[PDB]
Amino acid sequence: STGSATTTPIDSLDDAYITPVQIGTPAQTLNLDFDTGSSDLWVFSSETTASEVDGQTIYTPSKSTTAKLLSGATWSISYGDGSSSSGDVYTDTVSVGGLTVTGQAVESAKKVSSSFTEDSTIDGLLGLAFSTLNTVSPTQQKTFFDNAKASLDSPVFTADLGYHAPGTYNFGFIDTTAYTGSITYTAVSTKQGFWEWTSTGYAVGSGTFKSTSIDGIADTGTTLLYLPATVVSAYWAQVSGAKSSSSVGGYVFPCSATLPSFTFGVGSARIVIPGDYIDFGPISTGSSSCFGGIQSSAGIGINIFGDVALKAAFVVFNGATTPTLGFASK
Repeated sequence: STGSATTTPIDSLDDAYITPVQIGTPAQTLNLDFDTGSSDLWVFSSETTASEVDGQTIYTPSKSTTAKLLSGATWSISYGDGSSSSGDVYTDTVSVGGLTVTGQAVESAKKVSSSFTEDSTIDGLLGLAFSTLNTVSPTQQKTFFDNAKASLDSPVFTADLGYHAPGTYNFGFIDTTAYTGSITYTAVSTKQGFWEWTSTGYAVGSGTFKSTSIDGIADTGTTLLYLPATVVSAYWAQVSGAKSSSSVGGYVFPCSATLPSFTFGVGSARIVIPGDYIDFGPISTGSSSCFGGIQSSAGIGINIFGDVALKAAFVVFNGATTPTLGFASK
């Protein structure tokens, strides 16, 4: 089997991407944030604290003839940005882009933090990291990909995020029309539960390539590119007036600037992030100070190849017995 779904930015900055997902019978369609940096599929629901729902579409298990309470199971998660959610668990039928999993753990939110409530466009998350990170207790549950893997034509999914535009998540096949040149594959460590790999280095604009190992995760659920402070300093030094602001919470730059591109290495291959991708606009409405899309990972504990990086490429998440990652230009 295969599946193919379109993923759409939630706003003009590509702050996140939502993908429609069919849950239950009859289908309830929710727009979920496909997150290769976590491993829970959780949704706003009929069980969510009423004061914590503000415009999201909710999953109502009682209206699904295929929903079954997973007795005794609970979940609770906190993300790197400080947001959180928790609740109980059902199993139900979940389809993505024509690909169907029966008995998928659907985690129903009883509580969500303000950042989720405040984002009306995201109805939940669909985790695509390794199932070892799934928070369901006392019986850990598998991701959608993990459940579908054996039935897929090929045990892979791919991420093709758009810049200021829709893109695609495919399951079970590699669309050879969706990228240019060849896909370069690189090793993955699953030891932290992430799609963790090592970039071979970087360049700033038309500058020379610096060969250096940068360990990080391919994370569709993070907006920006988080890299070591040395790398990030070298980038923003090429932007007149750019500075790191503790009050804002990272590098800002004059909105009048033209940003240089940023290249990262995948083995011997190179992915170029155009400068435009690194502009996340005024820090506040009407400001001439703009927020940078490349930020320091110091204090995060890990480097994150977030959407800023990933949207510049066609990315293969290969879930073979020995997982790997593939990157192509597009």
